[PDB]
Amino acid sequence: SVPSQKTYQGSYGFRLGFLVTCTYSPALNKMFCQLAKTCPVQLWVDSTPPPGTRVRAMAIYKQSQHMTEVVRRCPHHERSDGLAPPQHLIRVEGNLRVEYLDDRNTFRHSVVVPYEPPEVGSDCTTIHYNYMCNSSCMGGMNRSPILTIITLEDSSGNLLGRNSFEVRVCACPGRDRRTEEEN
Ligand SMILES: [Zn+2]
Repeated sequence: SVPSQKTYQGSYGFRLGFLVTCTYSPALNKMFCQLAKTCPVQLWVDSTPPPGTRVRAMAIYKQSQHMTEVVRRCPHHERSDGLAPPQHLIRVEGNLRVEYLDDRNTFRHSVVVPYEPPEVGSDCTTIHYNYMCNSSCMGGMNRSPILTIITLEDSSGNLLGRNSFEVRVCACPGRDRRTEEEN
């Protein structure tokens, strides 16, 4: 095998930040968002990564007992913006250089964009992700949670940094965040 979820700040001090259609809980390190809606994820670095640095997002199941299962869209939702393959859970909006990738070995999907430094007047780089299936399509009986793993990689695909966060795609993110935080 499964992709590692191990936090790895690496040489460049790679960290994530987060800002309802999308709400994040630091307490739970969990994003709550609606299907297909904008999910802004911030990339923070302490120094600039090398030229050709790329940013990959992939979903895995959080529970060890389900980690070998590939996270994909349910049969209903699978059966597109013109760019994303229909099976891919995670899309990127507002980027002209998106790559949708299927691992030849593990069959796992991922979505990659070039690393861009922050825009003038900003301190971080923001990527807008969209999740294209609900957690209720995704986790059968006991509602199986997923993680998004964000990796900073060099141009050859070598690991430069890694962070992750749990995600719940749901109709009412504010309500679910509240409930899970109370629990
Ligand atoms: Zn679905």
